[PDB]
Amino acid sequence: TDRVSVGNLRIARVLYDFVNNEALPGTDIDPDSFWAGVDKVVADLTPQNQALLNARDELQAQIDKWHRRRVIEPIDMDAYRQFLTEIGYLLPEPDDFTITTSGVDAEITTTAGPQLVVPVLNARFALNAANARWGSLYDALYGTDVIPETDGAEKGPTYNKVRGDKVIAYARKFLDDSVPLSSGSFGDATGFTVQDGQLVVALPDKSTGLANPGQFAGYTGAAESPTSVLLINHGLHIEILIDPESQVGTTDRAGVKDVILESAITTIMDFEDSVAAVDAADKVLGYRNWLGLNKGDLAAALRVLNRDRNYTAPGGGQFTLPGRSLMFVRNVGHLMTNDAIVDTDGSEVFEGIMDALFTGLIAIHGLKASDGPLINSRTGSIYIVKPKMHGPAEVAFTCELFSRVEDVLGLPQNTMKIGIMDEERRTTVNLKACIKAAADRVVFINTGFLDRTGDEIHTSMEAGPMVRKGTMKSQPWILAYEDHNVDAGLAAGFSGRAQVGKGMWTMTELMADMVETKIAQPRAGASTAWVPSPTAATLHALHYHQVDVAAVQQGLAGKRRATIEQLLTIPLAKELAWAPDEIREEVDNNCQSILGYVVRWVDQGVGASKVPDIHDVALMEDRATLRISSQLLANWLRHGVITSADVRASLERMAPLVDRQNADVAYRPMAPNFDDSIAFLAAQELILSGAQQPNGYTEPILHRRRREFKARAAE
Ligand SMILES: O=C(O)/C(O)=C/C(=O)c1ccc2ccccc2c1
Ligand SMILES: [Mg+2]
Ligand SMILES: [Mg+2]
Repeated sequence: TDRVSVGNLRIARVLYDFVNNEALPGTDIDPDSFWAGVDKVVADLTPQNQALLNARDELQAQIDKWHRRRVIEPIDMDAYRQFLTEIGYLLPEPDDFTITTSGVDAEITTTAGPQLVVPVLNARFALNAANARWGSLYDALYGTDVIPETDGAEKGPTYNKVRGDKVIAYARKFLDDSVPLSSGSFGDATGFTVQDGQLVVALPDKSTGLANPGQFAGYTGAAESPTSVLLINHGLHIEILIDPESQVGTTDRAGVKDVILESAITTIMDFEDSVAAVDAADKVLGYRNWLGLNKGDLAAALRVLNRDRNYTAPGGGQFTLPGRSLMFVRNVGHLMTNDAIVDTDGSEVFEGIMDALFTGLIAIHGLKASDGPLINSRTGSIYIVKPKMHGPAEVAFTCELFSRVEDVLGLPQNTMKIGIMDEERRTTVNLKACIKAAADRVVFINTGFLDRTGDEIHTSMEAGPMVRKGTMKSQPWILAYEDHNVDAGLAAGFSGRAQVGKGMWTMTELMADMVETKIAQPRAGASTAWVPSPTAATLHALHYHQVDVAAVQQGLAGKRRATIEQLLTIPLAKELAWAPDEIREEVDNNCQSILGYVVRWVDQGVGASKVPDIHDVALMEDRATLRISSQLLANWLRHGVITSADVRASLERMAPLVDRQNADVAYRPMAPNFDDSIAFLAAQELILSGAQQPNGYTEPILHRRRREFKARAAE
């Protein structure tokens, strides 16, 4: 049946065909040697993979029981800390070291700027994401609420000159702030010229050059009347498009048509928490998109990947700039199996092992010429993000897996670099050892704060009721965790060598708020942080022109700003903390978020969705926010904050609101036949079984229920 026997493996035919016919040709890897490598790697590494997962359960069971046996008041932290040390949860911190990762591209070692995450299963989005290296500041300002729609500046079907003028003014001020003139303002410019390799800006009364002429990077067209002027600030490029004949430029005082920002410097093509992929068919769809990205020929009806950009040097020679975002791929973590391959006993193969083999194989195409130039890493690297690891031994195992894949693929050792997510507590409190375990492969650490919050709730599930979800962002543990991550990175030598990353902005319509708030991340020394869209990448790029991250990192060096005691501060709520109506709001809010995400997950296979919340804020939800919401409610049910009747009532009450919030044409209602809705029952199960899920992970239930929905839709 539908499977191909190779050693101990029974490969789903759709995957077998995909690899042989699409992924392997062009790599010089022998098909029989590849599949023999798969069989061998899977056989050799599956035992340690399973033992690691069992170690998680052993540790969690010990912590569960420890909390249940606590008599004394507030927790004795000294006792808690030595208990975590006794059981091997808290491990010794290694001696200071510097990472040795080599052959890494400048977009990662040096350039500070936005990092975009996109669901790899969506080809149109992945294409737009790869092309997001450059984006229009004007469109990002006009399209969003960064420019208020107040005083006659409202959007309409047709262009609004009042609004367009505010856009232009906003951009002119950005130029003044980023690439200052020697005297005067870009707002008063009437033209641009190059004279003796030097940019000259025409004002009404005089001319002027740059306060720092080094920021002039090039131009297009004739030096005497350029079609564009290219600036650089903090390593990020700014392009002023000069076109007096265009509509916008006809009204502009210097003919400027647009300001283009280097935006998404890197992009993470995601197989994990923003996608729903539960079998071989789903996995192949994403592998195929990843292949089209690396081969350079991905296309949708036609939209294609961009080629590099051509410029004239200030001195008159020619040069070129990367036109695409440098691509990472995020593999799944150590937990799940997938029946795309099963062994002779019918056991599913570990999906993380498969992702390393297949995404690594496909990535070879990005290292070589696309039928023009090489698509991705000019320095020879493959960039893999590995999520949800717990502790240094799990990092060491990921590195061993990459070493074995490199052997199968015939690649140099350490070709496969690792972006480490710091999004589980046992990685947080052992982060230095985790970095050291990958000292010759690591290209970033990143605080995956949403997963980290889920793991915070589950780990201390037995300790008592936790604070409400909105309170987590300001809890002591999470502030220490964010600072602890930057300290570890800089102390391991990340400045100039590897990104220090922070987390995702989820409120896709609140771009004014993002431009106001998200500047805190570069200000905290992060050389990158996550945005959900190309538009958001362009606006987040403003922050890197305001903040000199390299300076910030230099000033943070050698500091030790989080103690182990702060990292271990459990977000327990104080008693009597909430009125009944606050409890009710938190329950309704979490049930609505779960139902809104799960219904598109189970019914349509969408893993990241714009879901409005109880205050009608549009949130771009992924699986990690589902882990938080379900674990919180499970924690509140576990300690008697809420009853089973409250949960069921809230779910039933919020489900028709979700039914209505969708209406779209593919959508099917959950109300009123709740016991007939797989998606409703999945939502219920995520809550009522949440405390029994391993580390609170949602994939076991989501996968099972999505597969169930698939099986019913087929018959
Ligand atoms: O905080 C972590 O745990 C972390 O991993 C978060 C994400 O993965 C994430 C969150 C929101 C998204 C929205 C649109 C596309 C992708 C997304 C990815
Ligand atoms: Mg995560
Ligand atoms: Mg500066």
